[PDB]
Amino acid sequence: RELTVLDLHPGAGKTRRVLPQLVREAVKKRLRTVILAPTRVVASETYEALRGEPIRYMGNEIVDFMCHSTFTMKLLQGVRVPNYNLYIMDEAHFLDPASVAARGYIETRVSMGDAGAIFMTATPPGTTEAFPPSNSPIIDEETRIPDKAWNSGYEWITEFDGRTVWFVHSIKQGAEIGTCLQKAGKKVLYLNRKTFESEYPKCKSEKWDFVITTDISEMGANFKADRVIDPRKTIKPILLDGRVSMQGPIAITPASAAQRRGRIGRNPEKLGDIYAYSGNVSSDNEGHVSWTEARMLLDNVHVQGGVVAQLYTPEREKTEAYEGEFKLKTNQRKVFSELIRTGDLPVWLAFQVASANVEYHDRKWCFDGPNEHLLLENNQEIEVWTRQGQRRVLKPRWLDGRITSDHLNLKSFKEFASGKR
Repeated sequence: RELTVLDLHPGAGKTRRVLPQLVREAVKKRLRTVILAPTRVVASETYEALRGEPIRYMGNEIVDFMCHSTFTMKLLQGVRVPNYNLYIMDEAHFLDPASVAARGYIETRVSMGDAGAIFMTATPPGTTEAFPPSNSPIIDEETRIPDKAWNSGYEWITEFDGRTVWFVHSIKQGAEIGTCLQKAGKKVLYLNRKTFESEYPKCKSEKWDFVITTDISEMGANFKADRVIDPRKTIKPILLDGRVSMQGPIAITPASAAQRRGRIGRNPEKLGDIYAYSGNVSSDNEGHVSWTEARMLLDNVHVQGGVVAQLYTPEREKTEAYEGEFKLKTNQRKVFSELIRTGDLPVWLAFQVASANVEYHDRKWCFDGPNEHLLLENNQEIEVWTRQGQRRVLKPRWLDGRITSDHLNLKSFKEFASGKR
């Protein structure tokens, strides 16, 4: 029947209260259901909250449970996914192309009449509120926030008795800020897409003063913190002139701001929680590669009894691609899939390689581009050594700035260019 959007503000208990109720009534109604979590960690949390329920986390059960990206990857690979009666997407505002594509596929199943769906998020796609409601009042304090280490000033930061979550725009900025705080005698934990599963439980088991986080904490983290610091900055990949550039620091979206702020004001009985922020929010993200990558995915997903899925309705404005534009042949699509799935390449990059008819195992495109595509890190070229042991610098045929945007991406691309995966 329905695509229901339920806008539960942060702390409303989507996962702990609402979702278990929804799963109970889906089981009672004998609805074949999937629950889509944005991340593995959220998935694990959600599984706990749903103990006692007949859930298959990816005897007999009618309710499945997996990540957004697992879901659309299965669709990309042509491995059969059930004709679900009910799709529940948690954190349905997530902007990763895999989530955006999943949204579009699901609205297509609902529109075809195969299923109902529920999209759960504090900040629904199309809505624009940066100061949503909270369990407890939040003090919004517009202020001056350092973008680098400081020798003096900003005493409001260090003269504070409680726990602060500080959102930075990169691992590198987080390193410079956290060390400055450690120098000032503060106990600090660092959270990024890598270090999360080791350092996140330490938010509980350990005493701390500051958590320095990337946008990884934007969904996926219950802190018992007293303050959030948010300069509202991100670095985003932009498509222009047949290449992807990292641009920033630039303003985050209202949805991200709301989620950052939403880390606090979640205990009804505790009043002094503070949101310390600067800068404005922006919806002008049409240049973001994400929207194109979502189409590259959706153009390569078969829908039984249908045609190419369009993006979720309020997100269709974000791209001008015609449908089927990024459609690949069978073998090319196979290469595209694995370049993303196993190679860990960004979607846009995986698309250029595959559509050029390069085989998965053939990594010469990583070295034989034009001189203008020489990759640099700390202002220097990157010497690699291939499987045969070859003196080659990184210089890809297609330039995606994400290769060198941080050390995790570069290490991963170096391994790929070497023929490791």
